[PDB]
Amino acid sequence: GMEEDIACVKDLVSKYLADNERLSRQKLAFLVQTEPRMLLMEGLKLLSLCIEIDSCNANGCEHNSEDKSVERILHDHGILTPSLCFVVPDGYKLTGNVLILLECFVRSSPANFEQKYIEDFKKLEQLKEDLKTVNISLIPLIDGRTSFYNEQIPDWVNDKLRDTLFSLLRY
Repeated sequence: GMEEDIACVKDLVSKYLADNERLSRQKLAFLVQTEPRMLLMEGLKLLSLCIEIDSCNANGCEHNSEDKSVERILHDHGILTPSLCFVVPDGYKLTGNVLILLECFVRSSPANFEQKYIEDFKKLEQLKEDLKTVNISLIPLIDGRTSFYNEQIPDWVNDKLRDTLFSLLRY
């Protein structure tokens, strides 16, 4: 019933998720869930991951899979920093003293898109000023999207997945 619908949406994902090794852990995280809330959560994380991996691949950035702060990233490259505002980017790339940072987001309604853009922009611009004092040049990239569509699953499957996972909340 609920077991039947849960089995069905997993079946949907097994058929259609691209055969990409970088998705394997999170795909399995999704497939092992038996409760609707847990299933929803792991399904949204899978779609988020697909988007982040695409955005990083497009922009040549390392994907920030461990949610490292900027301070942590720089410290891992031997770079010490003053107190920075806390920022966890989706992707990064350090080349000498030039740091590229990438955020990506989804907002399907334009008013929200514009508000969130300003939100991410402000976080990133705070860093830029502060890194300048340690002669790190920040290159802030914002990849704002209007849907959850991505290269790892068909768009129609994407829609059906999200729809189903939220609905299951029926149980």
